[PDB]
Amino acid sequence: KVFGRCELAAAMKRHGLDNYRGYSLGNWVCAAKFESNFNTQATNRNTDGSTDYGILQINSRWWCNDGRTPGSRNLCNIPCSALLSSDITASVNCAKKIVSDGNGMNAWVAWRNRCKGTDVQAWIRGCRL
Repeated sequence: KVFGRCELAAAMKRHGLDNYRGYSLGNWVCAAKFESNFNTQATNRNTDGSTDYGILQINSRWWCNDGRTPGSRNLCNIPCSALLSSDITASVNCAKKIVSDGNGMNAWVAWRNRCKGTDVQAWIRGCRL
């Protein structure tokens, strides 16, 4: 599924992302936008052979198994293809651990590059949250 901006905001709010680790809803929704343009089935391959899955583009070297990324941990106990679901629950819960890792939202490069230091709050305007 391709989410709307406020649809995803709301479905991220209800999953405990809003203000999680100090990061307002705006951020998360900004990141997804640039990570996957809100597309839940979005995949991208990396140069190191790993593959980013999901609305939040969770990388398989650490967080999920897709069984062709050799020497990878699976720190979210899930098949990577569970990150393509129209039910972002798995993506949420695994992001929540990624964002506790300690580098913060800096993990998602798109966010660090394109959302960090901006009016992230604009990404939740007009949305009945």
